[PDB]
Amino acid sequence: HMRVAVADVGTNSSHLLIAEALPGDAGGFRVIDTLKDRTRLGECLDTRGELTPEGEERLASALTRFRELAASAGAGDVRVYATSALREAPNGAEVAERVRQRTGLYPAVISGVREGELTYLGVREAVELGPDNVLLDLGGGSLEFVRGAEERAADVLSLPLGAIRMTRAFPEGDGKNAGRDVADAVARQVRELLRPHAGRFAARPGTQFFLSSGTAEAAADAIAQRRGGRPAEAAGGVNGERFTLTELADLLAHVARLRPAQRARVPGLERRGDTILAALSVLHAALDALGAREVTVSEGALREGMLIEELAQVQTFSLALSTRQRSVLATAGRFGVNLSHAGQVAELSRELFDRLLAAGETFPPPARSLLTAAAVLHEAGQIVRGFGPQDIELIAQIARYHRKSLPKPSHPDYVALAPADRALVARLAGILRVADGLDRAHTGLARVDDLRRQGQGWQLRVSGVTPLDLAGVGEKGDLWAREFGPLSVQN
Ligand SMILES: [Mg+2]
Repeated sequence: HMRVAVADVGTNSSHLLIAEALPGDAGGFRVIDTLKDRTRLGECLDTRGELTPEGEERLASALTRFRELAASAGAGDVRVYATSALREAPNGAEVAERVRQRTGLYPAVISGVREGELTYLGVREAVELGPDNVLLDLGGGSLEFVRGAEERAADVLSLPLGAIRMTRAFPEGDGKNAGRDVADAVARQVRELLRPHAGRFAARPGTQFFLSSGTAEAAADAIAQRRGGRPAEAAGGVNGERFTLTELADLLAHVARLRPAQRARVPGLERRGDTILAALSVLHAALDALGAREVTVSEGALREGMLIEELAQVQTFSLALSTRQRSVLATAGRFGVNLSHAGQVAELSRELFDRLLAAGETFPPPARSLLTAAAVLHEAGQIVRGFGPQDIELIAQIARYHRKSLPKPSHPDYVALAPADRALVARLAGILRVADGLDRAHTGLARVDDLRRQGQGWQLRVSGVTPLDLAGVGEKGDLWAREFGPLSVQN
């Protein structure tokens, strides 16, 4: 069964999940392995918010450990999403490309809203959600608020209220009440930024509140040990633990009275003494402003959401395919290709093909089928079932197109298709290269919004793309330009 590796790069730490899909095409997975790396990019940002070469080194090291664990488990490629620290760094795009060059993995920045939607799915995989749920996810950089029902987020708000960010924003003095003063000021900042949107996430009869990520997990462990319990490692973690806003307030008042070095010795807060005071003030102030009385902590988060969405995309693509095209996908899988990438390239290829047809481009009847198959097979190294021998030669020549044919036209075994077929191969290859460029970062997120004639050329509007995707289209769209005319890409 399919083995998949997903990872997220946050502000305090990075996380990897390796899992195997469950039989029945039902969108489920079994966990194989998990890893956390204390990357702490938020402590590697200069005054303008740029990630330093030290943070780049810590990023590359995390992604190298991740890539080795995935390879060690047969997972193959690792999809990597990145949140607040890379998102906000003026040099974020340049840093992500440099890290790809050093590790092979590309940390693709996602929006706060998509971060929230995916985190909620991970929470859904770990704890019991009801008809009306509010999730708070506090990281080092940002705080997401998410409201939804039993299956997915309906509303997401992202605010710059992260724990690292707030610790650095409100430097602590050395007085007796210096801790309380930090806690009060952080809470005022929380209310100031949350007041205009709080109604969207406020408690109503029956609302359940949930918390994810490291601060909340540390708070749950520390609160349970204050109730008389053992360290969270017994009971298998803190997943599904509940605590009250009163227990949180009491933990916060205790932390506030201690100096930073004593905070590291509070049970359950041992690995978070430096940011924990501001982090607990954020959670208390935000929950209090929404009227929450009790929370449930979830160990599921962003990486579990990425896995669900990836399996969902793959299995939805596979389900709607014809029997013949499904056998191509199974063949490609046996060739060890990445099925998430192949499905996305084929869906993007169909989208571009269909718009060209709408704008009056002419194609022969089997063109869409040939393009789909070559899109699924494009990364099979072995090959450079419902298809006749001509169609399979066409597919192979589309999948491995080059301007200089590896075998010279005079070389024995050179395969010279008829002129109409030569023309078809290049046009469809030109589409396939543009689609491949749109999933260069392996995010599965790109979408075609519009494709229109622009003089003797074309204008393409896309969403869900990274800087790496946009550059891929520029580099690989030369063939499109030679066959369809100049192509400009937007958004
Ligand atoms: Mg590709």
